[PDB]
Amino acid sequence: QNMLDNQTILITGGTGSFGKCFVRKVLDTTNAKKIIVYSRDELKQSEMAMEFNDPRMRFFIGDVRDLERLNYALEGVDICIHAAALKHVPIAEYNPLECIKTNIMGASNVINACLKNAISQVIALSTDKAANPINLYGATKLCSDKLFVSANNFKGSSQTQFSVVRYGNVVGSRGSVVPFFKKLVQNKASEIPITDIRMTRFWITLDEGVSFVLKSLKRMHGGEIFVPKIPSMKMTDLAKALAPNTPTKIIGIRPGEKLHEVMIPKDESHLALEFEDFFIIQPTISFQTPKDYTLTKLHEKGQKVAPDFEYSSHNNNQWLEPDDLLKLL
Amino acid sequence: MLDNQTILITGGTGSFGKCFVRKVLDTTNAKKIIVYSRDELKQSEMAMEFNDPRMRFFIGDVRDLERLNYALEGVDICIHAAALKHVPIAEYNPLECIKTNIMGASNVINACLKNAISQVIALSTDKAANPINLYGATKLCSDKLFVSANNFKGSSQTQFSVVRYGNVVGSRGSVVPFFKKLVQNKASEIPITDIRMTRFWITLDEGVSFVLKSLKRMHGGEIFVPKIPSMKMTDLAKALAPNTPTKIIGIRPGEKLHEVMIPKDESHLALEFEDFFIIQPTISFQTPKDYTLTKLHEKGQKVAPDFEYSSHNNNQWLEPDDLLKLL
Amino acid sequence: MLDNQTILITGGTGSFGKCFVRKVLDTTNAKKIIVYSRDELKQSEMAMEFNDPRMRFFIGDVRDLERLNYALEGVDICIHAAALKHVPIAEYNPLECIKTNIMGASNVINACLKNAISQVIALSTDKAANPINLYGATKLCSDKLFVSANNFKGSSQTQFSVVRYGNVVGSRGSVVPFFKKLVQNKASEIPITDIRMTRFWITLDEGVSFVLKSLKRMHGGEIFVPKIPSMKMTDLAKALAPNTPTKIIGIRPGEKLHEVMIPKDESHLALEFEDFFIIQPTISFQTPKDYTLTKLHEKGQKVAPDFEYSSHNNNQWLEPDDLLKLL
Amino acid sequence: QNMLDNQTILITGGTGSFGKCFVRKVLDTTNAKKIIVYSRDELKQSEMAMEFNDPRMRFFIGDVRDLERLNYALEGVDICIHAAALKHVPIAEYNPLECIKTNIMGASNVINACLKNAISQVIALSTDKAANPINLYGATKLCSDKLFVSANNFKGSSQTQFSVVRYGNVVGSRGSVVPFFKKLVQNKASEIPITDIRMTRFWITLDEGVSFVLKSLKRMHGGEIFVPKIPSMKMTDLAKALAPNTPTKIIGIRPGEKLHEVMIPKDESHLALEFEDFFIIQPTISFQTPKDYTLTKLHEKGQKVAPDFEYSSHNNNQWLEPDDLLKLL
Amino acid sequence: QNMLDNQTILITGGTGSFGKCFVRKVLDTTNAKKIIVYSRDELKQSEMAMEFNDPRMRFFIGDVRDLERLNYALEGVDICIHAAALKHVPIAEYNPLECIKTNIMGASNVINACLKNAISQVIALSTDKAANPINLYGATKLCSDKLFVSANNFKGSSQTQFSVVRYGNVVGSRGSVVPFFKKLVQNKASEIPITDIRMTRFWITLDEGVSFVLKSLKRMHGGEIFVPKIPSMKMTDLAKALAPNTPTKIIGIRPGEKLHEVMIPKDESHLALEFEDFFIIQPTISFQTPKDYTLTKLHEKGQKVAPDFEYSSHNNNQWLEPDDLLKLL
Amino acid sequence: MLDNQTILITGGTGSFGKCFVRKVLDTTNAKKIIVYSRDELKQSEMAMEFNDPRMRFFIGDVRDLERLNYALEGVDICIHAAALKHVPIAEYNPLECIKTNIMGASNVINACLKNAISQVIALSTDKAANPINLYGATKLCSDKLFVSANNFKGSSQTQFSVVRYGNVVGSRGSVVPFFKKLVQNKASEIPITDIRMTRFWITLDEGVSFVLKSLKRMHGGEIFVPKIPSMKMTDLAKALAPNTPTKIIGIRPGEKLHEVMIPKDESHLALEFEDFFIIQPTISFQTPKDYTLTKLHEKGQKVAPDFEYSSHNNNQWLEPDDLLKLL
Ligand SMILES: NC(=O)c1ccc[n+]([C@@H]2O[C@H](COP(=O)([O-])OP(=O)(O)OC[C@H]3O[C@@H](n4cnc5c(N)ncnc54)[C@H](OP(=O)(O)O)[C@@H]3O)[C@@H](O)[C@H]2O)c1
Repeated sequence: QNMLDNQTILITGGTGSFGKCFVRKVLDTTNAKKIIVYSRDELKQSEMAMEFNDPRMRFFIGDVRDLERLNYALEGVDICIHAAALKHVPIAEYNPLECIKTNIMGASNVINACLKNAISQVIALSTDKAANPINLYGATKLCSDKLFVSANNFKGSSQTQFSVVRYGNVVGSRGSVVPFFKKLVQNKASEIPITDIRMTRFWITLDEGVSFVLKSLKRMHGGEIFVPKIPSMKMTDLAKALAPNTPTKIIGIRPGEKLHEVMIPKDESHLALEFEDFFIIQPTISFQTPKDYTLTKLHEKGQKVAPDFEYSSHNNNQWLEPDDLLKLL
Repeated sequence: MLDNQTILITGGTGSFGKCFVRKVLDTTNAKKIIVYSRDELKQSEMAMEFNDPRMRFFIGDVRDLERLNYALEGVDICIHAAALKHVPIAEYNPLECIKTNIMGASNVINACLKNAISQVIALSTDKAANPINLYGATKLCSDKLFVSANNFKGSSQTQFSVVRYGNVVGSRGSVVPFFKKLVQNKASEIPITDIRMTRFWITLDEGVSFVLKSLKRMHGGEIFVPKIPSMKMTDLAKALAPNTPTKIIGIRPGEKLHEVMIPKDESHLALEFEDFFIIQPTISFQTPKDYTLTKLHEKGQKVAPDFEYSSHNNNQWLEPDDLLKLL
Repeated sequence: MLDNQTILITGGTGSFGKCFVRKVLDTTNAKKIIVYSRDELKQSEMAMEFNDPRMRFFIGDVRDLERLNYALEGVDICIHAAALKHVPIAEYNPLECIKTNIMGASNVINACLKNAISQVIALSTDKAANPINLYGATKLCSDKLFVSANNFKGSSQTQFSVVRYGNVVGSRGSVVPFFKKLVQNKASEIPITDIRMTRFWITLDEGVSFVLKSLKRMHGGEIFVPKIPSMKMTDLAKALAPNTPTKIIGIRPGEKLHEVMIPKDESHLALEFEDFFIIQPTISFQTPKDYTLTKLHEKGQKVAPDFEYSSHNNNQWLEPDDLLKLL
Repeated sequence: QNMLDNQTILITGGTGSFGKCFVRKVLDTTNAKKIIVYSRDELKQSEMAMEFNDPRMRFFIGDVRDLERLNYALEGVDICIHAAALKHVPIAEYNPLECIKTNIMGASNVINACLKNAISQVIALSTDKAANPINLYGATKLCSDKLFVSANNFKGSSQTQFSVVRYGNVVGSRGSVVPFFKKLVQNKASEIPITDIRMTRFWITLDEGVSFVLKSLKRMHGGEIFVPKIPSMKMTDLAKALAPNTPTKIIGIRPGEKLHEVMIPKDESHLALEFEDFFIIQPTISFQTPKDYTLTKLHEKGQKVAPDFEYSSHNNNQWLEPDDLLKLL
Repeated sequence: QNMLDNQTILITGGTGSFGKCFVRKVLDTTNAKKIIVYSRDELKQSEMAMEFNDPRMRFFIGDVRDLERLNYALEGVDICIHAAALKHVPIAEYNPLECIKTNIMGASNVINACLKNAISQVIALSTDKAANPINLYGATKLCSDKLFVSANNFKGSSQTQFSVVRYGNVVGSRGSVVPFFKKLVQNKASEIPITDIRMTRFWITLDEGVSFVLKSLKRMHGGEIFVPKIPSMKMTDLAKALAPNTPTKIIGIRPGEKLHEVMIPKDESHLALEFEDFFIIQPTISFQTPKDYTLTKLHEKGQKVAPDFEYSSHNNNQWLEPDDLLKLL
Repeated sequence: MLDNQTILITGGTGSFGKCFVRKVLDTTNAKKIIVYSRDELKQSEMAMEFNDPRMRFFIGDVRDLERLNYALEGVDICIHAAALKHVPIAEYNPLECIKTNIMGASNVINACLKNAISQVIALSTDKAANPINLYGATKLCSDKLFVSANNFKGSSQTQFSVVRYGNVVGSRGSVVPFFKKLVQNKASEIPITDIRMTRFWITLDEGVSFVLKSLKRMHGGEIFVPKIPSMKMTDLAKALAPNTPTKIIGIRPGEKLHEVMIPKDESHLALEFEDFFIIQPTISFQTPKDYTLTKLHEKGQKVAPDFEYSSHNNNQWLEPDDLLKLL
């Protein structure tokens, strides 16, 4: 109970959606000694510092592309949550090397810095877009995930543990559908923009993911890809609940966009382990000091899966009717 | 076409490289063919076996931007075949694969723009479509960089394209070859990872050929995919081993049962031709291109909504006897 | 002037950037306006609010020389407004401010010379005159690099100048704005660091305007300083808060009571004009320039020996009522 | 008494004016175990090695712009005196990036290397030109000073202490006024070069600064800017003492040159602390482990100053008539 | 006896001639805990892994030009054998910077990484071509040798020992004379290619050098250049034994090629120490913690040499008639 | 020749540098002479002693590729004399010597090709022939890089050559000078490392002269070696000290008894001329050159099979009296 007290925590990209929520959640429910925000923008950092005004907060201006900076930033840290990233899919397609340096090289430097300072546990934030990806963004994340899982071999001094938490779309996420679908029904417009008519997506909220990351910390062994069992949803209904009775047009599919987001690839189901509310995709490689992922640090037992499993926002065992959506801003 | 043209090929000492060089020397009027790779052993041996004035050997690494800037001086066409492709080794040495495949792509691109190369073609892999293993992910990033490189318009308009296809028959240290050592060593059985395991098949010479056709029709920005046949590994074993039992083992670190060539989610960007496909860019260039009409004036048509080129839902297959014919 | 010209502005998503872009789109025939900054969030939002074909968004960092070399290809004019300007945060993250403000200046300069840009203007600050805080020191180094860059004469003669002025009224997260939240939140008092605290005032639009005039008259090597009015913070509080007491607090980490625009020690290098000043270079270029006569044929005269443009010994002031008028 | 015995000392730019004098002063008056000279030029190093021929001397060829080199050079060092620099003001104006890489980046690498090797104390040499500067040289030094003072936060392992010692013009300093004013009155020339007629400067000697640095070591807490109370002087008299009865011309003010050098800025007087023979400008930032700069390591008590103080070679409470000057070569 | 058990060994360029042989020799005759192969090519690594299939083998894909990679690769290593190199003389002449980055910079990074991880002993492979060299290859190796010998000064934490083993031509070495002279007499060709008629070379076999390296490990103090007393041979006879009765032509001298390879330079004989079967060329510099190279770690006593000595494949006290050659493939 | 030409010399503040600059200013119509070195002290002093408009001083390090790219803009000829030459100090600081001598060579070369310099001459040393000490080894690598640089043929054909010769009489801090302090300080004896110690001798002015002739005759790829006399150190001591005993000490860290100029193993690549030698490249360039005929139409002949230019088997010697004449 409370396996995070007196710990110093560093979170890259702490000024973002997840970052701000996660930090709030840690200051409010744990006796963590210190929380360090690591990000580049001075504007967002000065405002987040006023927004929080907490003595246990520390802010480091820095780029994850900068190995030397991370080395100093992680000095004394026990836990690192890595959320820094360039996630705008269509912008990543026009600015590929940018997305690559931040997400892939960024992951490398963070891993490097965490080993040098002997951090204890590291959780990297992945995305559903990183499974059987088609867009660059998702490919960088897949590479990112691979680096973090692979980092569990290096048994130098202390044994830093690296795990990955993968989930998708976050409701109302700044710049997402909800925010725009809230400016449509609102600012009179008799036509709701729609890409496809079969378009669906996994949906989870900021707080759910945050809470999920914390629980993942409490049970990780290191090497896991944690996937939460979340409900699917068709964009048609997100345009009915968040849009009473208004017509809809069609602008076709956007760049490197899927119709359905995979969560647990059919090609890797033989590695997945089911649990009551989450999954564990085991390493596709073998470590020197292997672990049994069937028994979390929280004794939660895991079951294997059908050799033809494919967790997708398409064949999910649960959905969310319109009215449910409205039950959240 | 290539007469009086200087061509540089990274990874020139590899399986594709040697076949490509051999084919260029014999069928074009290329003035100079440059091999750019790291091994002095392979290059001296490739120099002895290719004793031709048209060759020139450069020792260099694609991870070295300065070296490439220098090697690409005066080059008209660049074929990028340098890579780390061993999937398992890539899972264990992930950063090495990333440095070579992704940063290497970026450097090659940089050096080509600076030296004002006319055309560039990077070799992709079917493992880059909806990838699940690291190697494939790095190639997908590579392909993306190359397609994206076409938004530059400084000195001369450098064109970048990608040629994607799967496993090459007999390929230096692959299934078929080392499999023959099996049915040749009296082996009481043949190793088979799975029964429903299928794969696309193309010969080393066909790929080289396809790369050369792609050069003749490219506008810059395409991912050329050749129409090739699939094949169940069930029959590949019962080809090199007509009479031998199979040791149904398991799946390797990052293998898939079926390799994708053109994803369903990208189908809409596809265009069918008689012999191949073109997956259109996902981005809009400062200057539009009409990929429905090649430089060879070939017309291509869109594909059905939920189309997909997989090694399992393919209509062209290669049975036992059909194999031998190659090697 | 700017018709059919390509303009690139670093830090294009900032307060100055957006105003400058808006002003360029509306008043010139610029063919293409390029925003170069790091945040995808701000750029996508700035793209939605500026839905114009003349725009182009590049994700990049000024600390990245390779990225700039690429972004500046084909650019005619470069406005450098990228920076880390939060003084306190600069005192705590000194190396970050140095990397962005100084190394960033050096890279921008390098990329401009290589791409043969015609004119470049970097935004300085009054905190760079006789500086006492790190941020200001980095800008002074920046300004020096830019002025010095004019000794190059390779391909095309690239001109580098500097535009220096102080605090911008209402500026995203500054005194005035957040101060209104005060007199708006019934606050029983207004935070005042000191009583004799004065500062120069200029509007976001005036600065943008001044930058554009500077482009029209620059020879390359000047530090253009606009004639703007000072203002006691005593009256700024008694403007947004006609009836509210002041919480006379203390001085922030690296604040000064009065900001200098033109130092006394540099007075001799100054030249007065009707609307502004030009602080002449401190070095002699391979090719002399006569800064007493702009490209707009405006004549400027020297100033008195021990002259000095301070926010305290200024003859132009902005009283309470005078403020509101802006925001 | 003698809080420097058995210590290994490294001094960057040890082949310079201060360097050579400081090294002499340390070999002669302390039982320091070893003194390492860190600089680039082989000529000056081979000659300094013959000039000293001391077994406790070590010479490392290296550039302060080279982080890897410093890392190895500082291995085993207890104290680092940082005197390497590009100080020629007019040359720094024509070669700005050069001055920036050596003085600013140089300071960074030295700080980095000192932390990695867990040095105990570090003293950086500043200049009066770094206060309310106008020339690039002075701006780089101001940046340099800022980095060294800011380095006292990092409480990793050991607590390396970083302080700055700032003073100005050194009499007869190679290439200074004295050396030229000694070639004038000498090599017949009926005209002494003069910039301004109100020109003044703070004056101190090599030995005084050196001794001042050593004493600063004995009392520093880390984070201080030590300023010695030194006498001012008008260039007119330096042209009378060092020049009997000879006329004088005027070549105006040189590049980025001041008429008067500030030592303690009016804008920062509220941070200064007076002592019997020196001042302490406290950090403009707050550290995690704050110190009371009113009581040196040598118990010397400090007094605050008038909120309108401005220590300048203009309003100094002491000057140096011609005859005094002659009392020194 | 067996001063190598339970040790973790890393060998750069382990996929080469020496590498493969050395690894075989270590797995077969020592209780070394682990052997790490460090090299770039995935092809040669996957095949060497099948060729050995030993659990005590580890393979790291990496470049010696990459300092960060070596740092991680040497983590936990006790002994490093450095055999990675670009040795093709004529290719090094056309690709000089390539040879320089691999051999010289490569040596530096390996030394750097070995110090950071506190390895115990390091042996670098040199060549006879590095003594009084004329070709670039040999010059890089000379530089390489110099770095490794010079690395014995740094007395940071543990005292890593660096020695160099220098010998020349290896019989039948892939791509050497034997392999081609085996394709001549073989594949009918009435003319054997010959450069000069006085051409001679030192000859040793793969196994001899390997064994020599291991024994060098057992007796090194650190700082030595070990040279084995090996037999000379004239290329004329290598063309009689490996070529019964066939004529011979002359293609003159190839690029940067010598007629005779020096082993122990006349200019350095005063540093050499003779032993029953090997020599020791002492450091041309003095270390802080000097050693007596006259008494190996194996008590083997060494004798000085004549101040006019010149060990060359020209004045050797032993040769190898044709028939002897045939006694080896 | 050099009229209206811009010349840049690295290590321009050194013994060779100053003499070379002085000689260029006085005997050519060079439009601009650029000194590129690191010390501000030496450069300001060299500026005061050389108060000439034709000079220009750049502070820079040869280890800095970016700095060189900039300094070499607009340069026609480059003389590379920057180096770390103190043999003992090189043995103790091996990586520093390597960075300056080898990487420095590579950067100078890179910057020259990019800025399209016409001719480049790097100063080598006799310690680079069959070297035994680190300094010499680094120079041999340097020479190799320079000779090899001639295989480039991008924009303009840049020519790279090498000038090699030994110890310079009186040289700032060498044998002769500091030796005079001896016979001047009444010293009861003179330090002599060995009795059979010989060395080549050339004056500072002769070397400079030889470099200028080399520029006039070079094709690019040569190592010019001047015919200079040897000298026993036995007589050099009995010159500055007619009446003084010798303290027969020992050999320094990396000394040789006799310095080689042209190795026996390279003899075959040599060519004799009236006043000098040319050691031909060891590699074949994309475009052959006939080094038997200079640009000054001088004819050179091969040398005897086992020829070798050593300071011991030389036929030209400098006796006691012969020395004084210089210094
Ligand atoms: N050749 C002789 O007869 C001989 C005689 C005496 C001494 N030696 C010395 O002994 C050493 C080994 O010689 P060898 O005969 O075993 O030659 P080899 O068969 O060419 O082995 C060299 C190995 O080094 C690896 N390598 C090359 N560049 C590398 C780099 N940049 N980073 C990491 N690994 C690299 C190569 O593996 P990858 O291609 O997979 O990178 C190659 O397998 C050499 O240093 C040589 O100087 C050789």
